[PDB]
Amino acid sequence: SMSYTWTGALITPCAAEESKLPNSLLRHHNMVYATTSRSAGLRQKKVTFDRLQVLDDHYRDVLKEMKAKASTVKAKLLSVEEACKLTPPHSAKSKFGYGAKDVRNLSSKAVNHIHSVWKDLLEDTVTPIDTTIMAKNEVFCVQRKPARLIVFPDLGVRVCEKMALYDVVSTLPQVVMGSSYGFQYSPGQRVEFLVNTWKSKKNPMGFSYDTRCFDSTVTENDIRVEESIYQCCDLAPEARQAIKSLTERLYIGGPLTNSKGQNCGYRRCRASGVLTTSCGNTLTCYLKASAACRAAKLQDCTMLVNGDDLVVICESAGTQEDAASLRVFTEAMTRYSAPPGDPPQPEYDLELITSCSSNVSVAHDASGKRVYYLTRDPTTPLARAAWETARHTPVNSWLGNIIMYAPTLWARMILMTHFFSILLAQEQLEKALDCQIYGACYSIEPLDLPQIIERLHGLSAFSLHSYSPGEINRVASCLRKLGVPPLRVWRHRARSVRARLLSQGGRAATCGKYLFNWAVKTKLKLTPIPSGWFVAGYSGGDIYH
Amino acid sequence: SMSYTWTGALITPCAAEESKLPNSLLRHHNMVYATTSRSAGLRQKKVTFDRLQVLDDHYRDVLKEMKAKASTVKAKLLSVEEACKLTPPHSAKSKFGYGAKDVRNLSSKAVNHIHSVWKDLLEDTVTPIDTTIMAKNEVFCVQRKPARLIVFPDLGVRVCEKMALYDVVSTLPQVVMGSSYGFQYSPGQRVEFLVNTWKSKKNPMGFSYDTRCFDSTVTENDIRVEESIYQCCDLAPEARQAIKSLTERLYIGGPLTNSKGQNCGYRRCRASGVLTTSCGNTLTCYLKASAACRAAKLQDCTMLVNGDDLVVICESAGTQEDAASLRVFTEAMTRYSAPPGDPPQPEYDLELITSCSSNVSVAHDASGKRVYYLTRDPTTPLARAAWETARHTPVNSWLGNIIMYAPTLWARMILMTHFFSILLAQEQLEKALDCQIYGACYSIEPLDLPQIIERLHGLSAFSLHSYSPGEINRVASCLRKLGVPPLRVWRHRARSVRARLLSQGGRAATCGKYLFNWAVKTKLKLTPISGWFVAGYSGGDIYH
Amino acid sequence: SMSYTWTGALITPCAAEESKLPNSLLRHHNMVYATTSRSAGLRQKKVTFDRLQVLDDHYRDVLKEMKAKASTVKAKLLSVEEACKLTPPHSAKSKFGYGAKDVRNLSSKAVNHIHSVWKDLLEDTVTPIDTTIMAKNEVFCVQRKPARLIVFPDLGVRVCEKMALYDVVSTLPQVVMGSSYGFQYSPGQRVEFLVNTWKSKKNPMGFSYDTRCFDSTVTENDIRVEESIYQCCDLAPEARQAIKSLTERLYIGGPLTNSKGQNCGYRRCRASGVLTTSCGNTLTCYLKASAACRAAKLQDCTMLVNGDDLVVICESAGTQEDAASLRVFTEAMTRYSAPPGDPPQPEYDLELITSCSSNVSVAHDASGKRVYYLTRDPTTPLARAAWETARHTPVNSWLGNIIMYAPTLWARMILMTHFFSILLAQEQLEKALDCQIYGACYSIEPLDLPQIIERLHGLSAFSLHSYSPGEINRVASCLRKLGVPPLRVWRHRARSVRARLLSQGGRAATCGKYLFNWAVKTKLKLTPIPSGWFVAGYSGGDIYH
Ligand SMILES: N#C[C@@H](c1ccccc1)N1CCOCC1
Ligand SMILES: N#C[C@H](c1ccccc1)N1CCOCC1
Ligand SMILES: N#C[C@H](c1ccccc1)N1CCOCC1
Repeated sequence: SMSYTWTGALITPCAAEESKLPNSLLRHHNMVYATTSRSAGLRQKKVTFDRLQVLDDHYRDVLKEMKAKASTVKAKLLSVEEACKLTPPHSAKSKFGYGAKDVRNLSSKAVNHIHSVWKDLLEDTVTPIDTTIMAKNEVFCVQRKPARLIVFPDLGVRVCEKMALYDVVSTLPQVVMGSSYGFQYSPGQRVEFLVNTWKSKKNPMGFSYDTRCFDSTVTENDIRVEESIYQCCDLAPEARQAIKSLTERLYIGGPLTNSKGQNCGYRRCRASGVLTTSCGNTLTCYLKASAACRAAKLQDCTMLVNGDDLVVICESAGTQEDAASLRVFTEAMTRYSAPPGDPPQPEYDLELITSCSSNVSVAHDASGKRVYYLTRDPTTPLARAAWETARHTPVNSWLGNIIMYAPTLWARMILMTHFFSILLAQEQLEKALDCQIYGACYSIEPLDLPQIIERLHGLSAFSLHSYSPGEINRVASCLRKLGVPPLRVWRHRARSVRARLLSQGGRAATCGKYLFNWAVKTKLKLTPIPSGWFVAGYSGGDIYH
Repeated sequence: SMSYTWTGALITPCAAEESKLPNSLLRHHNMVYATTSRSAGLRQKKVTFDRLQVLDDHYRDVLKEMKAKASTVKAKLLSVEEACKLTPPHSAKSKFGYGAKDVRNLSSKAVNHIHSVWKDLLEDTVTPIDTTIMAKNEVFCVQRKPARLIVFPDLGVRVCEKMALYDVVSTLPQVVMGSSYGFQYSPGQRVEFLVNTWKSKKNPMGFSYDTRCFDSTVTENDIRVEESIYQCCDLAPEARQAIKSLTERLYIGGPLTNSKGQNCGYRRCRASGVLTTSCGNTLTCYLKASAACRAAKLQDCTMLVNGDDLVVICESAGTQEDAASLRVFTEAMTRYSAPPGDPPQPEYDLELITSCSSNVSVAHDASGKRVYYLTRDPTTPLARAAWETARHTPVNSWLGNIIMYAPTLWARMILMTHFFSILLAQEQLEKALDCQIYGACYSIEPLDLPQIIERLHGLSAFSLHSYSPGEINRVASCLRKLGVPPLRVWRHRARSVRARLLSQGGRAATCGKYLFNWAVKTKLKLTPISGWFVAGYSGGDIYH
Repeated sequence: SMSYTWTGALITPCAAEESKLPNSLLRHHNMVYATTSRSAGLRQKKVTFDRLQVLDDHYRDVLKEMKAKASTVKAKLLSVEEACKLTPPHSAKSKFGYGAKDVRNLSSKAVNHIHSVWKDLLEDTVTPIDTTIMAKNEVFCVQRKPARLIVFPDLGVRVCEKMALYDVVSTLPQVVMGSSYGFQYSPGQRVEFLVNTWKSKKNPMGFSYDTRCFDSTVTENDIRVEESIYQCCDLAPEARQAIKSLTERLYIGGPLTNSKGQNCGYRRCRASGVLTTSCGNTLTCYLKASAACRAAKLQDCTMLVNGDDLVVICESAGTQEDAASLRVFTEAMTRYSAPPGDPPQPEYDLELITSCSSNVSVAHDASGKRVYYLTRDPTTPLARAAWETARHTPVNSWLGNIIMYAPTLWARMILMTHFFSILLAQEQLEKALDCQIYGACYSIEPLDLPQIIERLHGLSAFSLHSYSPGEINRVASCLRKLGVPPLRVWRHRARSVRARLLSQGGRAATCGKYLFNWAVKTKLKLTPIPSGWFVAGYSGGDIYH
């Protein structure tokens, strides 16, 4: 069918939308933009087309294999009270007279409506269910991207999605996909996995495969196959009936409605803003790709999947032959409706493989031993931190990034230094902040950062010191490019923060001592001190813990 | 959405379409025409429109109750062997190099292609499945109907439809609509049920509701709802998959390709020529009508549904209040996408209510006792009868009409006397013949008719004798209109046929003795001597 | 025993080998390639391996039956003069100071040497006879093939083989194998056999069986048994004594000597370039398959064998039951050391069965009567055709293909038109040409094709006109893939050649009249224009008539 059809009504904004940035961090303010509903039209062009999908014997085998694992999963029905407790406090309110705050409180009004929505789900497996369609606001750096289209149903239905399916998507993918299921690895765990599966090959080749607007390429067929996988589980028969109802009334497709209530058209592909999107996209991506591997006769593949993001490490057969089999892979995926964005290429050096906008690099600890850590190009993190420090938002990428990339040269020198300067100047070190980790919202005290980092990365995160050349150049140019002070300047700033932190004692002094030992010259001795976080992807799924 | 979209390509025939008749039976040959593909555009016009559909609590309540019943129903997957055996010997061949004969014979080629269609049905629940669109050649009398459009898929698909849904459509409607499922009634049992439910009311009113081109009014929503009722059954897991997939790729709509292989357009409404049409149409009618009854506050409603055909008998609230309530019933049925053709009218006389082109009337048996029988206007039967005698057709509507209308003045005196005459004059009494009964093709030996008619109608079918005045006139009027000899001539022809038959002894002598006892003058004292009326299968490509 | 063992010395070329085309016929010149010695190593990997062979009662029953049939056969020794006459004029020279030209001229130096090779064969039944190993230069279209490994003995030995065994391989296979011996059929007779035996089954099923590099799977045992089948015949005493010597000293194996005189290794399987290779392979293949049929319990098997190529046609026992008996069949062939390449599949459509790279299809003649004929995918003949026009070969596969496939849509419109146009351009219509029919080399005058075709295929061949949808589409997509112009262009090109041919009168007129009556619109009433070619197979046996 067609991924989308449009009525003509605009995708409309909920309020203002600031396209630009109103400085101690970065001087080239004109390189940072937010996407807006103004670029919506362009996105609608890039994301709408017909979908011709040709399956083959490889697709069916993998699927059979996947169904066999899915059949050993038992999963439970979440109560109204449990599914309420999972809704964020600022989730988008219902059009039926209650908000997320009512839900969280178990108000008998919300709860009665949730009951009613579930009962209709049980009673009617046909009528499409309404979604809202909005354009995302994300900050990026110049050299432009159109806004991405978020699509999601009413809060009533989302609490119902939780009840039917939260336990399935928290549990199944890991079993179905084993070590290929990305969202079970902390950053350190993901480096240990990739590094070890690299050295396990006689002669390793790796590639990341970029799919071209993946949610568009997900066919309604893909989504029923995904349902049959869910249905293999040992389910309660009432969950079984809402999982059917949901996939046919919501996941497969539906109408699109803008913020002003007008009808914008119709979707017959993946909505980003529903509970099954991460799990669904992950499964679908691993299915097609496993098959593409088999089609291209690739040797001893190990895969790692996170939603629409795929990496494959395998046994090379030579540069000529690798490059050719990679094009055979690409056809396989195309035939499966997962065509290429940037066409994929063989890498023979782990460091240069990018997956989940991240890559492996090495550095050394206090004792000199080489340590491998996860990193990324810091442009977007810096840009967003700049945006975050200028315009107050209730979402904190900087903090997520400090947690996720704590060992990195840039997170420690720039991000840690910068914001600990702000919190200290504003007397708000104590105050909890909300950050995203695998699409899930957690409330986090910035003063706990030392424990958190020790726990996810070991003490070495506090003492890494001979970063690789290619990493050091990456960061330096990013800094020159953005107009952020060179690294010598942040060392001097960090010493200032470290000292101010130490004078406050306790948790505050432990941040200074640990997060900033890299800046002192004479190091102190850093000793041990004294998480269902890295288990499953929930991005798009309206989750809070 | 639009029931049909047309590309502009014509609807094409396979062959020569006779339209006019090329005299024993009727003399006014120019009154009888046969529909052809020349009339198709006029039909295309009538059957293509937008459907605005809107449901309410009544609809929804009735659906809940319907599902509850379906849930009590086990149904099983037919094997390829069982499904092959159900295929008519003369069913349109597959475009994949085999025919019904190959199917019927378990040709491993036919069987292996069926296995391949089944497997694709399982992997793929979205790609529309190709149908072929044809204009129907039906025969009529004047005062002019344009051809109906038959729409159907390839034989491979059809066998898969049987594997998946033959047990459901043969079993689900009766459980779900109890006394309303019309196809559980032989013609004698249909009459009994109408008469008793009429007599059981304190003060009865009735109406039949003519839906304007029902097939086109069936929305893609209606067809999915039907699919969801089926799924309430306890079904094998491979059946469940083949049903959804069949409904999404076939039932719900898909491309229309003519006989020359060109795209005519796209369908988003009921297909006339699939296994589920009768069942679907019946359920979908029962659902809309049951709720419409509630919307109109109809007291003590009893209903009879045969696909798109509907009859309601209920308690009267007074003349005035009935008409008003009928108009409410119509309003509802319109919201639900079943606007009327001829708007419904209240009737206080059962013998004036028409349903499945038929009506109850009354006659008296040997003893004097009054018996109720089903009749109709004989115009179309006599038309097709004459057409069947001039041009050899593989279908025999005369036999079916003798079977379904054995007790009628017109079938007894004309159809029996005419064709038993012809059969005699060609030494073909032994030869089995193919006739349709609730859409299914059965082979029947005409010499068996006495045992069959007794079983289906009773001994009294061989001695009904004081037909109502209205009935006698309709028959006689129609005789004058069509130019077919009056009933006194047929009486004479019958004594002659009866004699010849009596002289052959055997089964032939029993036909003589029983089928034409009406004609003798001095009667003989007549003494005594299946699984046919259980479910509907028009469109379904079915044989036993 | 290892099919081959290798010293390490390479397989080397005689002249320098083209691998690429230097366009009237096809634009996509980079899709056409020739195999060269560059790929000898890739082949070497594929064809060298160990043979576990195990036999059973079914194998023995069938061998017994075979020897009984062969015991009814007489066969005579060929004179030297007879044997010399069968030697093609461009057959590789002897390394004992004479050539094929000398052989054909009955020179006393050649004849004296042939007597001495014979005298030594009679006396010595053990000393392995020298062979020469070479890489074959065959043309193909992409979608890569390593070259095949042609291996052959000295010309002296070859003339001796013809003396001993020519009469035997020309006559024995037929008697032994009966209706199964494939090389006894014209292409039209093969078509009639496949068709009639298909229609002779109540409920038919067929399969072809591809054997993983058959020459390599032939064990020394097989080649000895094969020998013992020959010894059943009534044979002159010296025929017997030479047949044993040849089978122990040359057929069983022996050393491999490259074109430079070095030792490449040693062979313990079938040699492609000896006289008994067609007859042996056909027997061995027939013997194993006949037994496997019985192992699998196939009902009413009708078998057709051409060397390593096998098709079986039998009564279907149902689909699951059919699928299973092939697996049983495959297991048996494997025990017997003839494992599969592509595993066999059941087929219920005669036109979808390929055998000898060919399938049956249907057209209609002058009268509209339906008529059966033999065809193939034209990709490979089109490719070899391109090549034979761009570069001068002494082997004209285009002429082979016109004779073999006169009735075909693609042969008539493209091969006929195209080559008759070139012969016309170059004033060479009168000039005899060498072509290979069943591996025997014939010199054929191209103006004789209208008689040759009438005899071999009937007048229907000159007027077939409603080729099946499947056959039309295969020919169409091949034109596109290969870049050859569409059939409308060949119609017009054919009318031109047809006119020019009619103007010359004589036999040139007759070709234009008949061969091209398809391009004319108003046709001529074609009427009758006023062989020992399809008896046995000699592919590999150095044979000329
Ligand atoms: N940073 C970050 C996370 C991530 C964040 C949000 C959604 C999905 C992933 N990222 C690193 C670990 O592997 C996955 C990619
Ligand atoms: N009542 C009833 C049946 C019937 C038969 C077939 C389809 C629907 C109804 N009856 C009317 C028309 O044909 C024969 C007599
Ligand atoms: N059947 C047959 C022959 C054949 C010829 C030569 C060797 C084996 C088989 N066929 C395919 C290849 O050449 C011409 C047509």
